[PDB]
Amino acid sequence: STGSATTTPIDSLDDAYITPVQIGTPAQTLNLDFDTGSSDLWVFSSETTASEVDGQTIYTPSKSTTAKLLSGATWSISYGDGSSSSGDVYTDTVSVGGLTVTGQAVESAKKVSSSFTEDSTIDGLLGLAFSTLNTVSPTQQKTFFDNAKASLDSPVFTADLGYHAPGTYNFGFIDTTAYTGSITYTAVSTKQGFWEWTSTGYAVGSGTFKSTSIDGIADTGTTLLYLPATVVSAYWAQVSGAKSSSSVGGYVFPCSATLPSFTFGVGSARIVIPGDYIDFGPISTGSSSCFGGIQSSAGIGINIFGDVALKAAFVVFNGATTPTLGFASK
Ligand SMILES: N=C(N)c1ccc(C(F)(F)F)cc1
Repeated sequence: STGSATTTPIDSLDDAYITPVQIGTPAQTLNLDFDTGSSDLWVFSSETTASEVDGQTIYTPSKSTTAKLLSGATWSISYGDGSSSSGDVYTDTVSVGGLTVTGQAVESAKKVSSSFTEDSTIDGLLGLAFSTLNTVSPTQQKTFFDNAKASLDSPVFTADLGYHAPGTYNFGFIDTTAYTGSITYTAVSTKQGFWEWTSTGYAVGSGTFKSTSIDGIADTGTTLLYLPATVVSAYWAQVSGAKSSSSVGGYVFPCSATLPSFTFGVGSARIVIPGDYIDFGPISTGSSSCFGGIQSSAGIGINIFGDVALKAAFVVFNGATTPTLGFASK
């Protein structure tokens, strides 16, 4: 089997991407944030505290003839930004782009933090990291990909995120028309539960490539590119007037600037992030200070190849017995 679904930016900045997901019988379609940095499929629901729902589409298990309470199971998760959610668990039928999994754990939110409430465009998360990160207790649950894998034509999914435009998530096949050149594969460590790999270096603009190992995760659920402070300083030093602002929370730059590209290495291959992908717009409405798309990972504890990097590539998440990651230009 295979599946193919379009993913759509939630706003004009590509702050996140949503993909429609069918849950239950008859189907309930929710727009979920596919997150290769976590491993829970959770949804706004008829169980979510009413005052914490503001425009989201909710899953109502009682309206689904295939929903079953997973008795005794609960979940609770925290994300990079301090946001969180928690609740109880149902199993139900879940389909993504024509690919169906029966018996999928659907984590129903009883509680969500304010940042979720405040974002009406995201109805929940669909985690695509390794199932060892799943938070369900006392019986950990498998991700949608994990459950689907044995039915797939090939045990892979691909992320093809757009810059200010829709893109695609495919399951079970590699669309050889969606990229240019060849795919370069690179080793993955699953020891922290992430799609963790080592970039071979970077370049800023038209500058020379610096060969240096940069360990980090391929994370569709993180907006920005978070790299070591040395690398980030070298990038922003090429932008007149750019500065790290402790009050804003990172590097800012004049909105009048033309940003340089940023290149990262994948083995002997190179992925070029155009400068415009690194512009996250005014820090506040009407400001002439703009927020940068490359930020320091110092204090996070890990480097994160988030959407700013991934959207410059066609990315293969290869879930074979020894997982690997592939990157191609497009
Ligand atoms: N995409 C995610 N859900 C995510 C959240 C937190 C981190 C960490 F805190 F570890 F950096 C990394 C990834």
